[PDB]
Amino acid sequence: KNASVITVGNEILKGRTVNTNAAFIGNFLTYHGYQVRRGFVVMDDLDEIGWAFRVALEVSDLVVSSGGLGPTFDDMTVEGFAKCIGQDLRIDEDALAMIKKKYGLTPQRLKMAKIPPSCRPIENPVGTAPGLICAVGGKKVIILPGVPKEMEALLKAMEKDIII
Amino acid sequence: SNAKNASVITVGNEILKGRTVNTNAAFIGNFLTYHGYQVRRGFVVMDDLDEIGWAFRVALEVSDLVVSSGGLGPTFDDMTVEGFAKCIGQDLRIDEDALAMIKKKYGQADLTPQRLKMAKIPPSCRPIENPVGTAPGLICAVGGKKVIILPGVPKEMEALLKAMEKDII
Repeated sequence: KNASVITVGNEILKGRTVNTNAAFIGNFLTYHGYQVRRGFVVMDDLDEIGWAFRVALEVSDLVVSSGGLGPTFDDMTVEGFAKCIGQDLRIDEDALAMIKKKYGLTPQRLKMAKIPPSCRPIENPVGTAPGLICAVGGKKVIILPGVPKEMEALLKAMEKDIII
Repeated sequence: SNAKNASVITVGNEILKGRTVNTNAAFIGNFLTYHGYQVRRGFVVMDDLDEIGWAFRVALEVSDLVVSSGGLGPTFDDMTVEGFAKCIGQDLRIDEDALAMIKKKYGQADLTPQRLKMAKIPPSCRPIENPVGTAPGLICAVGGKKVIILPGVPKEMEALLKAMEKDII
């Protein structure tokens, strides 16, 4: 199988931060028997993100993204994904319950529970933003936070969804 | 409109596979940012003609300055120049200055095929001297857009990018 990796974040493009997430993702996917075909790095911009998901989906069976998931309005990954697949976001009650725990919540916080119907939320064992696994036809998309420790914990949590 | 937009391309299976981290893309991103560009998209692709061609074409669609590193070197696996030529519709021809540069570096009249091929360039490009390693860089013009094609060895990539800074201002 083929996989593609997406990195969402202006700080990566500007070289403020070395893209360690893409290396961890690529190595994890390669270890599991995937050909990692392409890497896309895009701005926090919902149309740029939508474009990357669309091309990634065309050339692979599995697409993994990191970045653009927090409570900030710079976090546009899920929206970009939803625009790509042509589905509205809905506040998910399961995600909402996850968020509530973490906090004991404003619009920017509530935003983190909004997902397309195509996605299942995966609880974040380290931070706040749930990961997403989505089905787009027979293909799979995994959407991860940008914080390395969260990304790593979540991707390992999702191994059985990855194993070929 | 794409005037202050730049894109970065990294070519190399080992980067995709996460065997090495992409430090070149960080250095290029920071260099371009430092000179007032907006770095719009980053592409990482395999050592593969069609994939390399894809990345350059998309990069050129969204930016007026495109900088690539990787896939320049004395091995058949180093395919970046050829991928670039194919994607702009040009043929490679031996550049005699480039060829002379190379023979001097190797102190040998008789290069292997993989070494000789480092002098093969499309007409839209000029070679840039690599004082550190053996593969020349290339600066190319595609209409009013510019394309800088660099070795993937960080010390060489950084040396050549710095030597090109007056083309970048």
